[PDB]
Amino acid sequence: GTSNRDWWPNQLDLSILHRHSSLSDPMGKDFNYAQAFEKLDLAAVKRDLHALMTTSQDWWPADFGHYGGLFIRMAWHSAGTYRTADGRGGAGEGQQRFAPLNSWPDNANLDKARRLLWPIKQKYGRAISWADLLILTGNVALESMGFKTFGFAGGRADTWEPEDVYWGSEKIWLELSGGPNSRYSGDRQLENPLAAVQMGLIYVNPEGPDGNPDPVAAARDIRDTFARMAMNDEETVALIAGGHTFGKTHGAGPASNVGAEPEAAGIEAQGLGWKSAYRTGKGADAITSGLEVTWTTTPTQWSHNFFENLFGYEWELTKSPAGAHQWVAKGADAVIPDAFDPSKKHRPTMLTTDLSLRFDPAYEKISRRFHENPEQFADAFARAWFKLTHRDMGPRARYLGPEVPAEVLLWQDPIPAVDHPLIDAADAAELKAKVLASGLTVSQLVSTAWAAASTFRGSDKRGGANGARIRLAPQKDWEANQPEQLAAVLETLEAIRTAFNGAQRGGKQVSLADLIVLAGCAGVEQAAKNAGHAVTVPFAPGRADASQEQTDVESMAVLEPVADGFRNYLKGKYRVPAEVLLVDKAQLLTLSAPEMTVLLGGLRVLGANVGQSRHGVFTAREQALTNDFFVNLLDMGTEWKPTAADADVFEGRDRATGELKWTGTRVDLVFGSHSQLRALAEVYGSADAQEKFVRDFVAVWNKVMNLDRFDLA
Amino acid sequence: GTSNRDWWPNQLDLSILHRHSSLSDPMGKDFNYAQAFEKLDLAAVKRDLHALMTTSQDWWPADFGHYGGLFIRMAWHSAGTYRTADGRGGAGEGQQRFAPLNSWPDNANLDKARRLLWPIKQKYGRAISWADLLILTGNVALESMGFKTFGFAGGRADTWEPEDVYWGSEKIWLELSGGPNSRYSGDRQLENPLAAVQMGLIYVNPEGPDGNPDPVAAARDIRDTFARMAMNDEETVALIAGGHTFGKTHGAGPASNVGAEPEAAGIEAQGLGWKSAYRTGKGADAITSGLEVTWTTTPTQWSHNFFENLFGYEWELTKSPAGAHQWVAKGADAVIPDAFDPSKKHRPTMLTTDLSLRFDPAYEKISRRFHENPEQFADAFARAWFKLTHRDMGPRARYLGPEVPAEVLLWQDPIPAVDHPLIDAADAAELKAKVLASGLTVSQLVSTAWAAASTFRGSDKRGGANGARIRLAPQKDWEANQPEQLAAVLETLEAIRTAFNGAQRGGKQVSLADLIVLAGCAGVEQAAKNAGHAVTVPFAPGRADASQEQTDVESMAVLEPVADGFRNYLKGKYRVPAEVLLVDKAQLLTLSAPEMTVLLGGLRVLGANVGQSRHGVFTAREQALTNDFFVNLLDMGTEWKPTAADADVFEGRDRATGELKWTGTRVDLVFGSHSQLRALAEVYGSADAQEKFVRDFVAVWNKVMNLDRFDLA
Ligand code: HEM
Ligand code: HEM
Ligand SMILES: [Cl-]
Ligand SMILES: [Cl-]
Ligand code: NA
Ligand code: NA
Repeated sequence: GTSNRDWWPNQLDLSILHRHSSLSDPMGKDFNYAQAFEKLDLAAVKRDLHALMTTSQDWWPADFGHYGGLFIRMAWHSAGTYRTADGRGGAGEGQQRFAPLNSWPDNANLDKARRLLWPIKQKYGRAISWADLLILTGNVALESMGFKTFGFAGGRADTWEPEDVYWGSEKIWLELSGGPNSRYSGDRQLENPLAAVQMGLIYVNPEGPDGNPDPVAAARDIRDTFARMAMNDEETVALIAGGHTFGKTHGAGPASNVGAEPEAAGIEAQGLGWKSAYRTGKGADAITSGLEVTWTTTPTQWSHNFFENLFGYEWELTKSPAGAHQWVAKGADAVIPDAFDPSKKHRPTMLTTDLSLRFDPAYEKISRRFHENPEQFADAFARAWFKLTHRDMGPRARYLGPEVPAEVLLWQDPIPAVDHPLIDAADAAELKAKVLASGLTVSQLVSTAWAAASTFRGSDKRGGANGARIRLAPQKDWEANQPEQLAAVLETLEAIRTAFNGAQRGGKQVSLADLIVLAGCAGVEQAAKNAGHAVTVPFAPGRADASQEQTDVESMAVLEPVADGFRNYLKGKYRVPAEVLLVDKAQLLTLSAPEMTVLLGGLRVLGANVGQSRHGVFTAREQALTNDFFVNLLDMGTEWKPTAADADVFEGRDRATGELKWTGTRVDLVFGSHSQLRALAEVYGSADAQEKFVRDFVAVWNKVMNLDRFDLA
Repeated sequence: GTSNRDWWPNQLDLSILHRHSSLSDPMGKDFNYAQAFEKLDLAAVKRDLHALMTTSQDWWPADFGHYGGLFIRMAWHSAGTYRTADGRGGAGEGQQRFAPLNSWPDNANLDKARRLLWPIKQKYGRAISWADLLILTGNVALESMGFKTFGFAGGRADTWEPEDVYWGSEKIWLELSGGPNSRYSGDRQLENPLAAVQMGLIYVNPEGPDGNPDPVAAARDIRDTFARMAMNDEETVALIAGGHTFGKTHGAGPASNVGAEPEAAGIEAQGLGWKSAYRTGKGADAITSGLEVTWTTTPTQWSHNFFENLFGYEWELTKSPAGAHQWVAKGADAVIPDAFDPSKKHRPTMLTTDLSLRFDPAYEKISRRFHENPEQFADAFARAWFKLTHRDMGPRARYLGPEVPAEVLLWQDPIPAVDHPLIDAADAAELKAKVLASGLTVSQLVSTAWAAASTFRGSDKRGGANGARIRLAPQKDWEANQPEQLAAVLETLEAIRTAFNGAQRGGKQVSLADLIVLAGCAGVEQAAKNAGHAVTVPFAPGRADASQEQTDVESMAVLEPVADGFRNYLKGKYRVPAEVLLVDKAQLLTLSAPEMTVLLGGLRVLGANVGQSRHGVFTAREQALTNDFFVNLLDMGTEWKPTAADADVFEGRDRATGELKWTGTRVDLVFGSHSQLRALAEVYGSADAQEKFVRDFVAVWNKVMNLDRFDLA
């Protein structure tokens, strides 16, 4: 069946803006997962998970009689798709159970792990999500094996279809670099937003870069990919050594024995894959990665044996039974237990990437410190495991249940508690009147609140207006935020705040975070008045101001917009057409196609463009809230052509006279070109639509202002 | 960006079940198009359209100063995608303005036609849909040129994204037959459900079959394609001759002058396409099909000059300026006017397909009759034009506005008016108790109501339980409906009806259509009671009973189910896997993936399978409404394998003992295989789900029972 995607493979794709439809969701529209979880007997779940650890099934027998290692890998893989570039991937939506991740080569036999959890999932139902269960099971496996976790939060709601994530352009699983769709260029530079070295891997190749077993060069890939998953050197070494304190790899025979991944298998496989023709196909005969390594002398118990072995032997390159590169300890005794036969023992072995922890000079110092001070190792691993598995959960207000750690961590972008009465409706009206009497314009008010609130992304629930981080490094210096203009707006708002607060009794005060948003609202109200309409913009107080010391400047840098079509901003020239980047931004903001359309049209006419560009400002009453953008964009009296200087800028000329009327970018004109977007523009550009446009704009504005308000949720 | 579709190109596609999401729709969730349309000043819209017909724009100058011909073609193309096999295509959703239809080669330059209508669309806004406007504009063009139309109904609500229709497998626009993706096999047999001879055409090739200019062979393709669009010989001749009474074709220069279709054009083209480098690129220089034919001496006025010319001359094969085959009248005077230069005149010309009307012997008799009696021609054309443009609108209750024809047509599957008081809630309870006391079983009641209601398709809004046509030819004899069993159920229900009706006062009575549905509701209530649950199934009376004389048996044939996964029924062996045919059926019934899942699971355990098959009946309490289907399907203690006799049947055996537990088809087992469907099955298979399962089943049952109840809209 030939599709639109076949005929027009480069056309913009809007279906990413309608994932999460209530059509695909089997739960009612009223279903609230937080409420269901808050009633779960989490202790009873943990008991059942503890019992499962040593209840082996014959269809996938447990190594050493304990599934703990398999479950820790399962949980680590669930979390470990996360990229800081866009916040996509991670454990927070339980995407491992959907395509493509359910069938990535690095997730081989994790299908079996998930199937082992079905009885517990079934027993507790909607009160524990898959997303939550995968992480909890990891935690319980650590606890069962003697490792004390830092804590656990529930609240990851299940999703019901695959997310549309760009995982790379390769058309071959695991393709080595330098191919026609290479994710690498120059001096081994991995393309943004990717955070893995080959298609279908979590981070790096365990044999070494493109299969070359050099631990020093592997270290480099490790450092790069883990950084792109938010982990520094200390966290990286704690995580790899911590994880590889447990379990084993599986490579008992050649990989050609292993069949179709889950999405390719026959219907009788009932959702599982990688069925193996090698001997029994499972347990002692299991093939997963092709490597055959067991790290420690007690694979089912926490120990300090990983670094004892790593440092205590010299290592020799060898091949697994499947042909994969790995390392064996020179002249060692057979001290490592077999997973199934008590009469067999094996020599200590390591992956190339394990040897990275010793042969990379910066890692070596941390590894040695961990070897000498195992308590520091244990604490760092517990902290990093918590971060890894919670990284995409958003503000602390979303964390549920009785095991949430009390300690506030820098990486959580923490927001101070509010400890004073909030402003009421009379106070809000007063503050808005002061904002308007100060001289701040519609365009300054709208631009500043947009800048503050539009850093939110729904992928990892970072960003937004709460915190007033727009006043701090690095947001106050971002080019998209117009630093000089921003400084002047914030100075006026700070004076308004200080005066209001000094005049109060009873300890009432307004935060700068709330005042930025409230001022934006006054600007939209003023804009509506300029167009002759009476409009009230909703506003919810309660934001607090975070400090500079609560704001990790390096972690904040990935939220910088390099493309924001809502302000007609592009920081440089890119591979990706500007309209593709607009739809990507709309997705992160959680907007539908109609919301994206109304929002952009209104922002153009309010003066939200960076640098006061005229591009797309298709109105003769700028700073008035009208549907002019749509009426003028759709006017057939105007003809459009790319400019000589720049093919991404267009001139719109009167068709009869030739006179220049407007200019726009690709972000502006795609609303007059794409057939679905132009259908949306037509609604808002019709003669009966002025009121609908205002209403719908105010709604989406308010939506964006509240994206991070999980304290109200 | 590599996608799931790239990695697993043959995996089932569920996204067809979630078009029409409220995410993509810009109108509020409360927007009711019928209400908006009913207040439109339709007379004022027709006046504006009338003025438009002679107001030429320089970007697309009007032939002969009159846009009427172009707008007729536009409206005919809007309707003429319709196929009777599935009811897909047609004008009823305004899909011509979306991909792919907006960019089909046969819709070349209809983008200009739609753009000419934007000012009127903009003026009237949401009170007239694009879908309605396209057809109305065709009508007004006919009227302005002296043709009396049969009427017009509004009510086609706009859609906001492309429908996913199978239009064929070719990867090249207009590919000639016999390629690697040939839509032809055998003795020129066109594959179901297609209704055109080449990808991107409306019906046939105007040069002749695969471009061979033989009018006799072309007649064959015409007859075949038109029949697949529900038009017999009489209607076909009326339509082609009627349309070709007006306007002209466009082929002033070689086709290689013409650029990118709209979906491939640059952004500056603002949604138009086919920009031409030939001379001015428009008007006198226009190129559309590459043919250059003007059929009549008054291309802007209704006449009987098409048949005068067809029969009054002999015809010679010739080539247009673009190289296309066409026909010119041997030795005729230049009597046909030029579209732009009053000083030029041309000879009469014809398409190969026009000559079909004369050289096919069956067409010739009709064409002669129409030539001799042009009043008969006019009436036939008006009736056919009404049918063509309304064929997918569904029951007469959906027809809006003041120009709806009063004559009831057999093709409308008409339903008699109700002229008596309806049963009330107490009556419905009494009738249900009588149905259950008669001895009819849960399985008979469910099966019979399913058979009656499930003929509905949302594509053209034909079918459903209204009318009680299940008791008539041909439905009563369809294999899926189990004719002997059906006859026995109907006999009992008719006696119940006769006794209830005879006992009433005051004219109150119950139709057999309503009693079939009500009995099915009693069966579902009894099934819930058998499982230990008291529920009431909603029921809305008001259906009526149509007669055999009001039922066109040949037109009803395309509604026969040859694949009904909901009854585990496949009438023969097909190309298409049975699970693909299930999702196709779900789409026609307007179900989401969750609705499809619940509905199938419930029907299995209620005994709805054809022939009392055990396949998928995964319960030991058949006729009780439980979630047993899902609990047993998902039980990992069972292992499944295809049988030796049949690869499409599977045995489910105890994993430990090998004992046979169940059998099922691909339709049953897909719910345990497909990653998104298994996630849905898990919800309904969980321990907390029995009440959700019953509630959701009752709701989808009721939805299916009411699919054709546009009387209650
Ligand atoms: C550079 C990073 C890493 C690489 C290249 C890597 C590679 C692998 C490979 C190839 C396996 C064998 C899969 C199999 O054949 O069954 C595996 C197993 C495992 N990894 Fe990692 N790993 C990495 C980091 C991690 C981290 C961060 C954790 C957890 C905190 C982790 C925990 C595990 C565990 C528990 C297993 C054993 C599974 C079992 O017993 O079935 N690894 N690792
Ligand atoms: C065998 C069936 C049909 C064939 C092959 C066919 C073919 C065509 C072709 C090739 C053109 C020229 C497109 C261009 O270059 O501008 C055209 C024009 C036209 N056709 Fe048809 N036609 C068919 C049936 C119909 C029917 C059923 C109607 C309406 C009842 C219709 C009405 C028209 C009109 C009005 C035009 C003139 C367009 C203008 O003036 O711009 N045709 N036809
Ligand atoms: Cl994601
Ligand atoms: Cl359709
Ligand atoms: Na994420
Ligand atoms: Na249709």
